[PDB]
Amino acid sequence: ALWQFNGMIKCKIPSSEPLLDFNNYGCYCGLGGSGTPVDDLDRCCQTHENCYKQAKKLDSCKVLVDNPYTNNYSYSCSNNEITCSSENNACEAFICNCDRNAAICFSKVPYNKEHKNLDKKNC
Amino acid sequence: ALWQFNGMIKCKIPSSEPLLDFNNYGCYCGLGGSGTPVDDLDRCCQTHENCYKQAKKLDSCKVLVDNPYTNNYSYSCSNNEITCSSENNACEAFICNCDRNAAICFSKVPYNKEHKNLDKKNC
Ligand SMILES: [Ca+2]
Ligand SMILES: [Ca+2]
Repeated sequence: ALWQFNGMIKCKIPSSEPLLDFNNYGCYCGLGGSGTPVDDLDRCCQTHENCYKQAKKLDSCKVLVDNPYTNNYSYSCSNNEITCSSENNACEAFICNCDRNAAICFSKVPYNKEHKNLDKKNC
Repeated sequence: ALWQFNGMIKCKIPSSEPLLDFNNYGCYCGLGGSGTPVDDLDRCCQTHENCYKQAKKLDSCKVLVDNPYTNNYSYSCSNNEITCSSENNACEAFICNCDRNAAICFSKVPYNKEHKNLDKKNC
């Protein structure tokens, strides 16, 4: 769920408020997204979306009435490391990995303030 | 919460249904408890209770209206290992450790069927 994702990002980037810093960044970070990613951080978001798009094409995921961001799952943050729990059933397990990969991607790429809130006439 | 505890025990003892196998075992496993533990597994439960009793004596724990078994926290089970997440605030962090220690204790002691449901006239 959105909330586990926010914590995963803070697990990796302890100094940020992910809901503020990465929201509406580029053509992909935040709600919706189109066009060509503007940078690599924007590319982490595009991949993240494709991963959620894939989750949706799984017979295991077509049971929960809730969205990937409403689909809670369990993980832990320990020594700045993310671990998706084995108690997660198939679908939750797929979403957890999608969020874990994105959180890690965010922490490995440059963040360009000059792309914050981005004029969506560039996407 | 009770539910995270059940999973922690299954994380360590993959073959059991903790709510069935360890419920009402001895003088301490299950609801309430008094007397002298009947065996070591019963002693894991007594310790577990004392840990919850300690949790209650913490200024951090006197905010949540819910019980230690209603007090959800987050952890993950990975390769039969339990990790209490750093996203847990102080109180949840204390309960998580109490449950983790008990789950591990259960998995290291003998289980005597001859103590299942135990006549509470022996406690
Ligand atoms: Ca998006
Ligand atoms: Ca008890």
